[PDB]
This record gives sequence, C-alpha cells and structure tokens, in this order.
Amino acid sequence: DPMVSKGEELFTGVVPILVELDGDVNGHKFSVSGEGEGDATYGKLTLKFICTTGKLPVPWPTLVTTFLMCFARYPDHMKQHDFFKSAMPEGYVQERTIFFKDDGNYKTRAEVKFEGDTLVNRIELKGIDFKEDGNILGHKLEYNYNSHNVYIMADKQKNGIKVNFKIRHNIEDGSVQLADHYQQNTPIGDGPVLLPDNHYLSYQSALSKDPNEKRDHMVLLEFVTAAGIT
Repeated sequence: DPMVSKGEELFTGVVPILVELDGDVNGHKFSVSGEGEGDATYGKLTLKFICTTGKLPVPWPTLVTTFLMCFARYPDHMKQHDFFKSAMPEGYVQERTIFFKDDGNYKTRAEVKFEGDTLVNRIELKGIDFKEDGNILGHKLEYNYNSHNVYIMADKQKNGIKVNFKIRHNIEDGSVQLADHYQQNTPIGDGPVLLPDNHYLSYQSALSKDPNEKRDHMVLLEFVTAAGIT
C-alpha cells in the first residue's frame, strides 16, 4: 500500500527529533529545547529536554504529554488507523487544553512535521489560573510517570482526530494531581490522510536525569503501542 509505505516509509528507521517550546504560566515565561530520536518500528522515543531560560517554573512531569504520536508502533493489522504518520511529511497541528483538577489549565498548540530529515515538534504553551501553592507552582509532584492508555477517535468533520485522556501525577502524600487532556489533531497539508476507527495508544514513560548536566533538564524514554482493535 503506497500510502502505508510512504507516510510509513519516513518512520521505518531511527529519525532525529527536535522539540522547541515557548511557555508562559501565570506570566512566568520560559523556553525549552529538546533533542533525541524515535524508532517507530519499536514504538520508542528517547529525548533530552533543557530549560534554556534558567529554572523551569513548573514540574517537568506536567510537560511530558506536550513534548510525538507519529512514533507509535501500529501493529501490521492496524496500519490503516495510523493518522499521525499518514499526515507526514507536511505534518499536523496538535492542540490541547489540559485541565489540572482544582487548579489552572495549559493550552497548547504544536506543529509536528519534517524539516529535512529531522522530525520537529514546535510548541506554544499558555497556562492560566494556577494556584501559587498548588501542586504545579508549588513543585509538589514526584519526578516520575505512570503508564496510561490514550483513546483515539476520528473527528471526520475536521479531517483529523480527537483524543481524550486523564493523566494522574503522583504526589508525596499518596494523592494524585489529575490532568484532564482534551486534544485535537488536524493535518497541515491538503492531501489524503487516514481517519481511524476508535482505538488506543498505550504509553509507558520513564523520566531520568543526565548526571553530567547542570542545566535544568529532563530525560524522557517513552514506548508507545497502538491496540484496541482485535
């Protein structure tokens, strides 16, 4: 299937990734750059993010979902449901509002597309209404991350997909900070894309530090696999 080979032909091997975020939370401005690589054959991402403005004013875990669904591994029987790769190389827009339970919200807009051989994720983030002593600006969240399934549905009228899901961020008294995500993705080019049947992506994420790195940073290892269609 030359659509599977093509959009899929761009992710059959290791792909370099670049991530660039500009953020403003309750007026605190910050920027983050990231570099790494993705191996969609194995559903694998490995990335290192650096805050280039000094100290990150929010917890690094709260940015994990914002900082690449095109690197999911779709099983051969599910390849007709891979919207993310079908939009490449011209790419897609990924937008979210993330509602932090009892606290503020992030609104994000990203464009994910190829620049030459490098897959780029360029993001703008605005957060509003955070509590000075809540879990986000309080830096109350553990530096860790739970596995989550993400439910993908078509948004036919928008020629894209919508995605809903809840992240639970653990806190060091046993409670969690819920972050309710509402997502929409839409193609940047005008060409054909795959609008899937409902399915999910299974995510596992591990966060770590580069022991040699003095800048504020996060190392993120993610494995993502599609399922939910027998």
